[PDB]
Amino acid sequence: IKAENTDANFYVCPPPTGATVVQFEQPRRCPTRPEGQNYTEGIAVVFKENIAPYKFKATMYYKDVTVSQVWFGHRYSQFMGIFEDRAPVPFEEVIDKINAKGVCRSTAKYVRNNLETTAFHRDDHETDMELKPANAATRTSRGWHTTDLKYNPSRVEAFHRYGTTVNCIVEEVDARSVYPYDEFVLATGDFVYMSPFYGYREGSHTEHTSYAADRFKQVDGFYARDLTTKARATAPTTRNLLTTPKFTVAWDWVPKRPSVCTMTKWQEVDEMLRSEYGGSFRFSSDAISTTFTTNLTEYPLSRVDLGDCIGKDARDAMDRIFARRYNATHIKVGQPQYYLANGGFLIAYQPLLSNTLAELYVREHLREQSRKPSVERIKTTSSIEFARLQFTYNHIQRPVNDMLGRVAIAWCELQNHELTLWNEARKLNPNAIASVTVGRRVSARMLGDVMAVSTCVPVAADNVIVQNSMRISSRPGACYSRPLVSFRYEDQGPLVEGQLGENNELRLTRDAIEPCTVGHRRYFTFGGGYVYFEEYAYSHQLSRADITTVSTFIDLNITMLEDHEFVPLEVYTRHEIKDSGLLDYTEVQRRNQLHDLRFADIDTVI
Amino acid sequence: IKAENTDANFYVCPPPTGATVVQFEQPRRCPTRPEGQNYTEGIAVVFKENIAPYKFKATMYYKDVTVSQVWFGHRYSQFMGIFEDRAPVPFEEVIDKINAKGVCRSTAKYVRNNLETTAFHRDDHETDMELKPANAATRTSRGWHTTDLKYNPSRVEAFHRYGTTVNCIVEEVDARSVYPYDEFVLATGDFVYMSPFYGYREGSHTEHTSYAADRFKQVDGFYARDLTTKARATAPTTRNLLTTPKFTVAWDWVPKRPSVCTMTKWQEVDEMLRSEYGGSFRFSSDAISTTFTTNLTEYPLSRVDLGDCIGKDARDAMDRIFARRYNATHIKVGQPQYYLANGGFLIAYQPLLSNTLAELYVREHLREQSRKPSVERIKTTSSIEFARLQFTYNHIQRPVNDMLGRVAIAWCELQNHELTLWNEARKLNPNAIASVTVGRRVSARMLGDVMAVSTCVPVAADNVIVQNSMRISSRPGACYSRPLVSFRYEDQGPLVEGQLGENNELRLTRDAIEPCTVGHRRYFTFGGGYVYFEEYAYSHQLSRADITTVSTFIDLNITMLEDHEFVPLEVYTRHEIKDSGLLDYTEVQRRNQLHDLRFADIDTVI
Amino acid sequence: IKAENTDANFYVCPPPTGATVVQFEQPRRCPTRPEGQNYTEGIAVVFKENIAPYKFKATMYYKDVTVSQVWFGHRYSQFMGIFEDRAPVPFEEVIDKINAKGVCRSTAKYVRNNLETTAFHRDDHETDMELKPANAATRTSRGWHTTDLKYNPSRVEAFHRYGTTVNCIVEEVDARSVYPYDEFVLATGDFVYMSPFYGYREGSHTEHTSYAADRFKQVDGFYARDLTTKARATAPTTRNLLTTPKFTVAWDWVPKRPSVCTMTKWQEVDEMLRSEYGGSFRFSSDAISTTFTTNLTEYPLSRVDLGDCIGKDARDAMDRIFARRYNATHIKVGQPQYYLANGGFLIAYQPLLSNTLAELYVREHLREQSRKPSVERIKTTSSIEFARLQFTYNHIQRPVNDMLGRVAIAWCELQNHELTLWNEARKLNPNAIASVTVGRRVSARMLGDVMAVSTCVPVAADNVIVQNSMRISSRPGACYSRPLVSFRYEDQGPLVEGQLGENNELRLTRDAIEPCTVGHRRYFTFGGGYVYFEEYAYSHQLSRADITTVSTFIDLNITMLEDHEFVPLEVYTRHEIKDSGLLDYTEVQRRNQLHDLRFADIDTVI
Repeated sequence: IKAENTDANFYVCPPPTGATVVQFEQPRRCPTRPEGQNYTEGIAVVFKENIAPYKFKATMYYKDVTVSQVWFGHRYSQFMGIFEDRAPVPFEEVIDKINAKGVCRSTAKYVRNNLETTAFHRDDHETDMELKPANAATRTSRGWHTTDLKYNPSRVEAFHRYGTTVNCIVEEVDARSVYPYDEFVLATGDFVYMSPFYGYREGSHTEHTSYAADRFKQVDGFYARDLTTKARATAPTTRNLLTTPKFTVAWDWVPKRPSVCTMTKWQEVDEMLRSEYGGSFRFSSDAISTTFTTNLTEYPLSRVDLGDCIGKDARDAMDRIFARRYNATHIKVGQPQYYLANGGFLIAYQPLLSNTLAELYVREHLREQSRKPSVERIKTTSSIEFARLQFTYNHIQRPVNDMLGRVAIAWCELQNHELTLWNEARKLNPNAIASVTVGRRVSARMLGDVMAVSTCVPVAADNVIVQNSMRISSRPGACYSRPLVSFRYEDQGPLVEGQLGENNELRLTRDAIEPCTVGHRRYFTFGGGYVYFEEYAYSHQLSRADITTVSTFIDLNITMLEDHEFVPLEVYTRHEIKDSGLLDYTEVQRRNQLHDLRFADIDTVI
Repeated sequence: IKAENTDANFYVCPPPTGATVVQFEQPRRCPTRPEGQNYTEGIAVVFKENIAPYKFKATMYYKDVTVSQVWFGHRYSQFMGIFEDRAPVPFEEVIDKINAKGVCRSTAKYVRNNLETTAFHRDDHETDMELKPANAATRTSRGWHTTDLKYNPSRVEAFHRYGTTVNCIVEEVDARSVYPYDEFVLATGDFVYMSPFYGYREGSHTEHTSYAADRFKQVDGFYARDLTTKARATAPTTRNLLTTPKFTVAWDWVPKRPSVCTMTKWQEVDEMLRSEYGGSFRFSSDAISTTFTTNLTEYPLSRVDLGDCIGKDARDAMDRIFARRYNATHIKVGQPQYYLANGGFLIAYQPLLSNTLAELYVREHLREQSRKPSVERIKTTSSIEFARLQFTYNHIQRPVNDMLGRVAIAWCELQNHELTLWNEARKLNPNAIASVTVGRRVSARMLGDVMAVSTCVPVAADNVIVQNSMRISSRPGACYSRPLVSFRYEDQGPLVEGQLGENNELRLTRDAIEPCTVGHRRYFTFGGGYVYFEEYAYSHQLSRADITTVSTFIDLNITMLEDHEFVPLEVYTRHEIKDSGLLDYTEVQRRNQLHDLRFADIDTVI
Repeated sequence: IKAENTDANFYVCPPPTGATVVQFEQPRRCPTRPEGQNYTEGIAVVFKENIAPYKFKATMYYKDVTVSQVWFGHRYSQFMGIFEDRAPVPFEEVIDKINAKGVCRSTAKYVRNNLETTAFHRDDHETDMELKPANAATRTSRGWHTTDLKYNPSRVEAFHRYGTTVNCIVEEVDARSVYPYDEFVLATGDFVYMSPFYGYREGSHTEHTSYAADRFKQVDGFYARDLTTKARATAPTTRNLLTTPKFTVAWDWVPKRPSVCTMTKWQEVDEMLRSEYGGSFRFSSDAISTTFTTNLTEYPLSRVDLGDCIGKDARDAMDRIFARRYNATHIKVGQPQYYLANGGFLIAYQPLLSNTLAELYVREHLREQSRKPSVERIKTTSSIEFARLQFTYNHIQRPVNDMLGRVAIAWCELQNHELTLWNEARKLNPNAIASVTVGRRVSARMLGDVMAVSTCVPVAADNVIVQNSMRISSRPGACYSRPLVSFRYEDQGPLVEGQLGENNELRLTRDAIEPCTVGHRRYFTFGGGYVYFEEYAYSHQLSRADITTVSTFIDLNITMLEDHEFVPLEVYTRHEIKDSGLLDYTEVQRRNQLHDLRFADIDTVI
């Protein structure tokens, strides 16, 4: 049956090719300590430029060619070679054989390091073949292939003999560049360092390049050939064809598309505390818990594009801050004040003062704006409690800023604590880590010390269909890891086989097994509920709020009996050990690493 | 052995064996974005639907058979069969051979392939065998076995030759029905699907039936032979005997045991705002962090039972909340309101009102009570401050509600972080995670994405005895991993063999070996103290205050111990590398997995 | 390239051994909310005895010997032995061959099998050898060794054939006796008793000995020859020598080194509450997260040594606390009062009063110092209101105490929330755990249920070089997984081979290979930024001033590159699944076991 638990739409999890420019920054030293660094409270809005990730679509053009140095001995066959290589599809195969025809020859005539080389299909000659959707062309902006074969050259022994195979790959994919637009990403796992807007039109070819004009072939008037149709489409596209050393990329060309007003605010933070310390303005935000330790001077509208737009932005920002929380809570201090953290972090900072000691407006005004870049006839200031309450201001400055430092280092340790927590979190499930941190459905994975970022093909909780056959026995009795599922993009989507992943993840896996431990009784997150299989067969579903339908309740003292039946045996059934027998998943690992210790010992005399 | 510091009793790792499958709420969806919804605050009290597990005792009965279809070669032999099957011990063997005799024949007689096959013991015929303790326990009325090994027939080659072995299995258990009492969980590992009050008397035919009338023999007034004494130690018991298709249950029969207050006060949350939104109200709890999107109308005391006791419980809860935090803090706003969060959460909610512009009593409750389910002259109202204060009501409500929304966003993101955290936390240690989230000392394990529960027995240390020398001698060089213990369920119980798990855990199995790591010096929590084994030999315990728990005059950061060369295997040996040195469990896995790379099973010509 | 992202200093990975000095404690059950009470608000000041552990230098002396009992049969050669030992260099060879010469014979004369055996070099007679400094000439005090030499006995088959080799080792290192000074711990991973102040003079003889005076060799005016140069150094020094059973220690000797003032303020805790409960005072701090159950009376200046300095320090702590928060926040009542949180935690207290009923000072100081260790005249308290308010004070006591208890329980969870997780945090990150609790240091590890520490590492944090060789060919073509790095202890130190673990860490190992994931593009945490290799070829660094992290402005929610076919691909190419994903990372770890889970036997004729 198709999925019914509509309380949570599924996640497609194909391995992503991240960038990644978003990673957990290394935690920070904890901030400054005792008194006056003229700790100054105020609302800052911190900005950077817009990175303008121009999006479009392109298509990849190459031909993977493989040769098998089969080793024909006496009666035996060593594959002394099965070598495969991507080889850039020529402009001509695109224009005619693909764009006009939609096919690719069973021979590939390709470049390889200044040497033109040909490859054929099965010790025989050329044949155009249709680009059926590639192997693993699903789950992505599709690709198209021709076969899934390997050929063995006709048998002649006592010599390394080579059998050939040629296949085409022409693939519609999505594409992302960014300002400063001298680069772009490729939706197969590739990147090219050339300016995205480089077509010969409008002078956008005068824009950056990092390559020569011997592989860029701009067909304006091109006809976008839908590779799901292998047939042309709507009014002519300007497809640029960059014949890379491995493929060709054809893409809609567009003008340079600059970005103004590019300055885009990181954050508004009212809890913006100034520490004039270490020859530096130390801006502490407890909203994001960062001390930008920047230069003293200010940052002008001149070092940015249209500083007036950001002036509007920040004025409205600070208004939203104050009016909502501080109608009668603080007093505006001076102007917003602009500070550059290297890497272009802009701080616009309207200092604020607490209503403590309300007698010091015009005066603490001056004293703390001091940092932007006998016989007598009484002549005291019109209320010497101006000066008196200034001395009291300095007094208060002492404990107030001391408290600020203390609570700020509290914030420091809190955030530095959780930083590594989230490191281990993305170690666990970076898909979920994204589905929270950006909050959206996503395909992710951990690339060592960096992550892989993407978004997956949509599947709601009605397109997937669990299988009930839950084992492979060619390897005698190997039950699959997580529910085998036939699913589809839409009702017209391709019903394709994979395994469920944890929390509605849809991995294409259809070999993901592990031994069939008797005693299998497993829930699995199924849409907005759970599937449940008993001993590798489907028992039943259960909605999330339908299993006891409460959260943190109960006692909860449930008992059980001891070492039990369900008996594959010689003594004291073993298949529950094959269900992690205490063990202690972690100790499961800690014991199975004791098995390497035996891979010898058929090879010794004493 | 009892330690110098033992206040932590010892919870000796009995993993669940079968039931149960307790479910766990998914991370609640994190909230929305901008303002107005009425957001009307006050106390909520959620009732749960009285669900309760009935508890009583039962006992299980089945003979298993093992057969050896040996094929004998010339002097060699293949086991063309070692087959083990289970057979419910029928009514009569319980009544006589068990209740009257406590003994079990050496033949097991059971249907198989639709044919009743008999099995003997040792190719020799029926013989009643003592129920010998299949284990040693103190909690769920443990059971008894009869044999350990299987038999092989004489040598007759070139034809499948068969030798037989029969075993009996009789084991008492605790039994846990659950409201609404139609099926019940067991202790051995099976689940039975009959009503608990089901039987033959007091209209128990109306009780949930899902089994035929040929296996259930309600032999009541029928003595239960205490087989921990192998003797009837009871009044003649109300036993019901279901010869289930795989086993036999004999259990106390009880009248129908329902209870009367259908809703049970499950939660209280003073942070209860009505977010008037989405064709609905959303009861938003910033104490247990929910937003139930319930209809505007309320669940009546009519469509659930006892609409008075529940209401009184809620009234008392609300009075408690008020008196505990609001003797003069908020305003009694309207009546409480009694909504069904789908699946059966009862939400009784007495609204509140802060003293923010406290000059709107008679009206504003009135106002929000909107949401439970020619010649001329001057005539002003009695105090148009009514209308002025209502204008202000709306206008301050707006940003107030926004602030509530945002603090709730913080609420949700935090809770959803923590959920995923606990996921891997229980995958590391479900014992600790569960046992503390519940308070009970229990043993849990992974059923895919949920937990299985079994309560551990807090024992004293002296029952448990870590031996001094630990190592496996299969091949020289493997000193056991976790502290081998001779322990006792009772004070004078059987000292049985297991291994100490982490921190009063006792992994019952003993196969966990490790490098006899030359320089191995490891503590393990022993009560409130720590046991020491230097190179897998016991020195001493140390209290946690002697191993120097958290300090401040240290950290200040004086240096500590460090390590240098030793004299196996030039510069120092591998014995310590394999002691999970560093390692770094993550590093442990990432390296040790490379043993596929450390695997070469191929020796051919190329 | 040398380490240039040194916005984070780099740290080599040493082998840690710990106690630990700031040790993980276990979460605890937390007691009563409402009952036995009159919580005592006010400061406490916990003292803990500063032992002031002695830190100084020493030197280890031994000769590691090896004898190979090769097994020479027909023509083949098994090793019926490679026997490897440390023989303590005699105090004499230190005196002259090492301190006067710096040399030491190729032979060690030491007991084995209760037989004073000899060990020579290469089946020929004795010769002196030079102690060339090892890698242990750094990372502690200096150290000296010889090259990795081994000899195989002459060829005489059909008899156990024996060949010898002996290598000398002198290793000065850093040493830590800890007060109460009956002992001292070593830099090699060794402990010994017999307090190091065992010199004959100053009366230090009474200072603890655990070992007979047979091997205490006090040579005053005994310099330590610079063994990096075999030249006199360390102007003649009071060196005491213990020819331990494995080595000899030579260490500077000092007077007793007392530790007054021992008892030292652990912390000053503002929020402190006394629940006079369970026949005890329970001191609760939601200010430093503790719940001790301490003694009721006051630990006098007498029951511990020198308790006056403590009193001064506590006066200081208390006045600082008041001034920092309580100029007008609470009411002082009562003295400081001592309390023994057993295990050696002192608790001075200065009780407070909330400003609730600010009129009852004179009364309340009495009422709660009650718990330290007709013609009528209206005769009331000075104002009967005092007797009036004393009433509600009681009726204030419990509910307040209730809240006091109540909130604490919340705190309880929070505290009890995270303890074990920190333990699991190290399971990934002794790096992070140490760089937080230690602060900048690294290298902890898990010895059973205890932590292990090493804080000495001197690093040329500028000289760290990721190798541009990214493979091993032993397993033909195995790309190394973690960044191989040439580094050095000092700016001119030897660039030595190791592997760049995460975050400024250089493990001494280089074996971590992997199958070359085509398309490899990997950062690894490299100090002030990351290192990047592109398909196992150095791409570039990136400092952390330019690469994003989770924030608001332009999303930063988009998809990135997707994976597709590459050219190792028939189906499921190994090289790329290497990148920790198919999956379901945890299932990655699981299938990592699947390999033993399908094969250990090759053949058997059924």
